Amino acid sequence: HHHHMYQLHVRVVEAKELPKMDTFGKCDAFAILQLNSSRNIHRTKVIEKTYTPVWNEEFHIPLEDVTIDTLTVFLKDEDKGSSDDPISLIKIPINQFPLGEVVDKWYSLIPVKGVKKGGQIRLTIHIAPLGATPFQKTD
Ligand SMILES: [Cl-]
Repeated sequence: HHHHMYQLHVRVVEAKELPKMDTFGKCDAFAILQLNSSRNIHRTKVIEKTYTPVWNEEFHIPLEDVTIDTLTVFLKDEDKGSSDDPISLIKIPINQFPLGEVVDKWYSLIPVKGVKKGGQIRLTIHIAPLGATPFQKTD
């Protein structure tokens, strides 16, 4: 009863404590968001030459099942002319967000093999029924 079509509203705010990924420069970071293993895959812009990138980008991702869905956040380094250079990732269970609540917090990204630190990323997440205003508490 009372079937709802939930959406994941996610603001990829900023990150800090990113690793130096090459001999020169600092980090040219962007985040990749993926729901489950689906083709709902989104990318932020690249912020060049900083360990403290600020994206402040919002994405609106339709959900399949709020009791089991997972958001994976991959942090990677741009490598022009070559493939993305992976930094770190985290898998976030959608079922841990109180429905309708706006949760702003920092997440500890797990560095991949060979990477000296993973960084921390700030996300504002709101799991909201369709029709509710994004990023405002839903009553
Ligand atoms: Cl798909």
